[PDB]
Amino acid sequence: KETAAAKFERQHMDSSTSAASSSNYCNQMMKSRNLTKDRCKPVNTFVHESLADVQAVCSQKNVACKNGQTNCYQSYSTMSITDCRETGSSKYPNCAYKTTQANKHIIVACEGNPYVPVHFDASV
Ligand SMILES: Nc1ncnc2c1ncn2[C@@H]1O[C@H](COP(=O)(O)OP(=O)(O)O[C@H]2C[C@H](n3ccc(=O)[nH]c3=O)O[C@@H]2CO)[C@@H](O)[C@H]1O
Repeated sequence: KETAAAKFERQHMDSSTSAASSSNYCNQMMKSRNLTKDRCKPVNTFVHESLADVQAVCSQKNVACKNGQTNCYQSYSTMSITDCRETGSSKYPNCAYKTTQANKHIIVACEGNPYVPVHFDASV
């Protein structure tokens, strides 16, 4: 089916905007991208920069992955991001999220050939 690269774009990419859309961006975005279908995805990050800018991060600052792997990279520049965190009040299937806009360095895990992002590890 959909490649790991493809999944990363659907789960974390959103160039169409510049900042945290609205207070209900995560509620909408999380639902639109299919991350609340089988269970309220607890935490998810959408990045607002060109696909090219994000792909570029795979050749930037090599840093250790949270899982101990060495295939993670941190962006030299900060990027516009929107963090989506599940509210406690949240209730499957009515997954609810808090929306937080920030400008930070992202850390992603890359794999394959081409060497592209397949996992969002962290923002710092
Ligand atoms: N070093 C590495 N560590 C982990 N996985 C690695 C890897 N290198 C490659 N892979 C591969 O990527 C696939 C997709 O990764 P995930 O299933 O974690 O999907 P998300 O990033 O959407 O889901 C993750 C990231 C997201 N998250 C976490 C923190 C945050 O700031 N933002 C955010 O979006 O929350 C979820 C849990 O933390 C894996 O199956 C694996 O094969």
